[PDB]
Amino acid sequence: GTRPNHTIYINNLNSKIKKDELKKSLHAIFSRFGQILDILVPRRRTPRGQAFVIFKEVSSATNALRSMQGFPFYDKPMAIQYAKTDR
RNA sequence: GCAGAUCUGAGCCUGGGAGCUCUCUGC
Ligand SMILES: [Mg+2]
Ligand SMILES: [Mg+2]
Repeated sequence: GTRPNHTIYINNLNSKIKKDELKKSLHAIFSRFGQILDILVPRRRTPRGQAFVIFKEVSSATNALRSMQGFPFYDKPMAIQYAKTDR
């Protein structure tokens, strides 16, 4: 179970992309919904196509989730959820 | 300790990946 907050968690991402390019791409797509504070691509033992996007306002996160839910991104559909704990 | 680093460092856990530890670099 989750509830809305500033951050959104995205998995099922193209792991063949460089971490740098993935950040710049996510910023260009999601910044349309509002102001972004930071994008976090954590380092894991294996590439698992995970990323976080932290907006300044929750409204930006709610609209970003609904809109890009399942929308293609680098030939793969995005699975988006809310973050467990606020950032 | 903070920050970063492996489809281009590594051992585990998991076996339907929001997990643990180590190592390297900078401070
Ligand atoms: Mg597995
Ligand atoms: Mg050290």
